[PDB]
Amino acid sequence: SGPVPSRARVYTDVNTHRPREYWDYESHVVEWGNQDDYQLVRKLGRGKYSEVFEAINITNNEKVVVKILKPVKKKKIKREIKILENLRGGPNIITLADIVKDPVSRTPALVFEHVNNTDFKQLYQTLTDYDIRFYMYEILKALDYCHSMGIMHRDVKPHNVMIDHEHRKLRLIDWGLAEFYHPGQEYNVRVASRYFKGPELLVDYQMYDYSLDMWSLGCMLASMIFRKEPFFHGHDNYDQLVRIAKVLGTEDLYDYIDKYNIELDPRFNDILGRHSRKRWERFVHSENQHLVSPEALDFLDKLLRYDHQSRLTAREAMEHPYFYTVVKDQARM
Ligand SMILES: Brc1cc2nn[nH]c2cc1Br
Ligand SMILES: Brc1cc2nn[nH]c2cc1Br
Ligand SMILES: [Cl-]
Repeated sequence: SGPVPSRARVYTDVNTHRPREYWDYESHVVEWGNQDDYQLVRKLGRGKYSEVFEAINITNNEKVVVKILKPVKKKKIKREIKILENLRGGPNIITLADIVKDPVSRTPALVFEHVNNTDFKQLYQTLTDYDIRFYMYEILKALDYCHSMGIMHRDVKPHNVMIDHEHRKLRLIDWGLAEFYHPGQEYNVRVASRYFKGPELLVDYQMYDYSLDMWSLGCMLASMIFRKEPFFHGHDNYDQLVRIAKVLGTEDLYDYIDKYNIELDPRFNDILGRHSRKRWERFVHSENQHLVSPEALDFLDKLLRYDHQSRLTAREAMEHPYFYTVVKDQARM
């Protein structure tokens, strides 16, 4: 008949057990601050869909980052605000410091803790084996945390991971696509950037969960250990699934379609073809062999699964052998 329902393996009912006000972001009332407490210093390079600035809080001379919320549904604005407030103080989550409106313009803006504008994309193709493990483990802290708090990020990519490499600090940013997980809810599949979209988004399976973020993490990991940016390099959303099909194989893809009774968009009929599941060794060469190990491949393999239920949870990922020396070293500090 229709698609078969799905529920998250972990943290399934955490928002149900909360008070209504925790997740019911439409009912949130914002005390809007005054943007004249802040003065914009300079525009930060964040691509074409960004109004992000370094600024100075003139009450205490403290550096901050300001994000002007581009015209968008008021629904989205309260959602990002409520998520950031709910996650405030969590491991490697960017800290929302203030919420303000321009007196004249009335345009809302978010004020964050200062970070340097050095994202993971700029660093992540030049890391040692150890540093890939270290920063992957730091990202997993943020993901396990937000998932445990009933929230999925939905836009996990190198550009949304801010790194202070000198201080070995990491912050997960841009919660503008993040959503509260509710069992049985059918979500918008037009989320994330093409190269990091999970198969669920690509085949239009709407009843997804936290596991979406773990596919994204998998693409990031593959990119780093194989030095291939992006790992799945599609021309468009349809070809994106074909790129994945050529690595993961068509057998697991079609079993996944059958398991959830997904109605596959007719454009896929000719382009998917028939492909074996490729061994990861295929991608290893002399310029990346130092980043690739049995532990890394075993870990990667357990992230990049068509079936969202089969993927490691963030906490399961953190327990993998790949991270043992990171866990050991962390206990010593
Ligand atoms: Br300060 C400040 C000045 C602005 N001009 N336009 N948007 C703005 C936001 C802030 Br915060
Ligand atoms: Br830099 C920076 C960029 C962001 N985009 N969305 N939230 C953000 C927070 C910081 Br801090
Ligand atoms: Cl949405």
